[PDB]
Amino acid sequence: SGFRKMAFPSGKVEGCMVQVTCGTTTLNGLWLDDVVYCPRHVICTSEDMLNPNYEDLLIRKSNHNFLVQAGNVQLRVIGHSMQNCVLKLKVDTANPKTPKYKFVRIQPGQTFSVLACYNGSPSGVYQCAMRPNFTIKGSFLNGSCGSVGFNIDYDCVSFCYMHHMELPTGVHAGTDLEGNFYGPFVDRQTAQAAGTDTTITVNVLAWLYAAVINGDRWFLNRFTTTLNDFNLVAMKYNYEPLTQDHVDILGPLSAQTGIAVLDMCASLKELLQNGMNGRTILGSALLEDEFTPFDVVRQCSGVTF
Amino acid sequence: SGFRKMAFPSGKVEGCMVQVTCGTTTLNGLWLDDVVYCPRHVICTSEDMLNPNYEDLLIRKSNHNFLVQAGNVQLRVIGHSMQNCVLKLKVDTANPKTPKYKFVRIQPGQTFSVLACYNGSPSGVYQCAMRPNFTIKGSFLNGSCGSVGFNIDYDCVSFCYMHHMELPTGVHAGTDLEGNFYGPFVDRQTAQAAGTDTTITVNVLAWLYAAVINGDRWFLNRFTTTLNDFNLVAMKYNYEPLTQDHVDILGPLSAQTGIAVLDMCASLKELLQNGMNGRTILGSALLEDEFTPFDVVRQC
Ligand SMILES: O=C(Nc1cncc2ccc(F)cc12)[C@@H]1CCOc2ccc(Cl)cc21
Repeated sequence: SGFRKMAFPSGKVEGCMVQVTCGTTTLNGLWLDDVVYCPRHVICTSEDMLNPNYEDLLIRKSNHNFLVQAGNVQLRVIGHSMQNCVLKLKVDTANPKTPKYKFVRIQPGQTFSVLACYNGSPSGVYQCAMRPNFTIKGSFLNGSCGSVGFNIDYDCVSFCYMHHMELPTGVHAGTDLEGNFYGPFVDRQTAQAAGTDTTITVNVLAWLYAAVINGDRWFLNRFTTTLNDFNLVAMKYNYEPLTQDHVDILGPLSAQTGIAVLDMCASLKELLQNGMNGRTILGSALLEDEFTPFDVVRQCSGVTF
Repeated sequence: SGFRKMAFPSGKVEGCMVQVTCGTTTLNGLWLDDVVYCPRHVICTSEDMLNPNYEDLLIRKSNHNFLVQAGNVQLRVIGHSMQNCVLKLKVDTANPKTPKYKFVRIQPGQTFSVLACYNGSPSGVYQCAMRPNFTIKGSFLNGSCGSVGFNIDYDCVSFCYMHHMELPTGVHAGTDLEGNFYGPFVDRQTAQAAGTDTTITVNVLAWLYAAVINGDRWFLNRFTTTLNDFNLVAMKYNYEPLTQDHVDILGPLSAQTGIAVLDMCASLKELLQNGMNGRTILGSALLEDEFTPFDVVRQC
């Protein structure tokens, strides 16, 4: 029993964290095989971050300008190239700790673990979700850039995020491992604002199934609804639309608990229009939306890595 | 900026997780140097559930009765001894991945990361607090016994917990790495009940300072309180008494934010009286008590 926000074991990723220093800037890099990936803004100065020409700044750099440090060992940079907002530094040594990995771009609502690093050293691991507005509500201080988000499928690490910046509201923005930003963000010091966020509906429903699996049933009602009636209520409360794909994905949880997806939707619909009434679900007074249907199944089944 | 429940990176601990099988029972072990630590209840049969005599059951065991598996490699057990509720299995191979480590017994309110394992394989990592009633509100299924709680402060892993059992309310009980249980619990299937839990007051206050550091000030007030008056109010909301030690520990956060501890205590009194009023503090509609003053400073 019990339900916790649980991250993937970070060991396979810790063996890849390195420190990348370019001039006065020091951030983290991801060392996979003979390549070190890091945010391209590591080559920026104070004037350069205001309006940057990264092709021009990178052309002025040489391999010895990048100081890469894996533990207490300096790696020699033998090449540098840029892929979108990520800098790739070819090194002379392949990382012996390179796990089986893939680079995957995730969709809003999907969750992943973040290994927060400072100076190439892992300091914390937390779980989070790609918000519908493409930000992550992370926990990052100065020096955390280059920290990565990942999932684990069997023995394979899927890298899905690299930290680039913090927005004025304290939320975070970054890219996939190909340097493509999540959201309408650019890697420059300029006025940027995250759009109004919405609740990840399929995730709230999965967390309601997790609560039922853990013995919390007070919110269940005799009612069911249509996907049409439910999405009208969802739009009204700044909740993401629930598609037939989401209903299908929630199928195994619906079968395991005996509560049809549209029946759980009628519970959510009532919870939105009426509230908790001083009650809690899984020790929370708010509806949790950072557990996907797969996270719930994985935690309430005991899948290992 | 931002505030999250954050666990320590679990890599140093993953390299120590092994599977321990004794007869039909399979749980997890912690392999440090040439010793594998695991709950002593791994030697229990269906008959040894209510009243096991562990000294008697262990004496009937031989080294070849314990099957230890590190990855896909079976380790050879060359000795077995018991220290309180933990079984120690001497193996013929020192773990090459053994980190710098210590065994530390923690106090209620203290937080730690849990590496949840099944069959010697790490499946998840989460942050926990030792509740005032000496239980942990974990997330554990059958087979998770032997999963450990730890802190990784500067290079060294401090092991503070080993999972042993789940109580009837779904809360969890375990021991330090010397086999001494946290709480009035025994490793028997006998009727055991966790005492009524209370909120870790010093931790709520630390989390309120984290909220102020992150720009949340709506809950602050112009009031201060005496420590005794705060405690008389707090105890009525099932909160732990705040001692002078707690007030002293909150000192650096008080200095950093310019809000005196007893002034933050008056804001906490008001929050217990009024509730949130639809508002949230650090994205939470409840007062969070699983961040210690040391966690808040570390994260901020
Ligand atoms: O606590 C136990 N099991 C489990 C532990 N942690 C989560 C569990 C979750 C589910 C589950 F089925 C078993 C779980 C076992 C078996 C029940 O009785 C006792 C009594 C004393 C001792 Cl030391 C251990 C146990």
